[PDB]
Amino acid sequence: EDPLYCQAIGCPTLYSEANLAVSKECRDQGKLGDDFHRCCEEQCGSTTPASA
Repeated sequence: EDPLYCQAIGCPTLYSEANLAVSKECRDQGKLGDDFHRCCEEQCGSTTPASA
């Protein structure tokens, strides 16, 4: 009916090709609750290379 995908501040916009890959990972985890924010900010888009 209505596909639930991410639309966060930095991360790719809702109807972009890169969004389907990152938003589908967060949609599969859980269902409807907390996940989406911490999974769309943790898996956002362009990650910076840094070994902590």
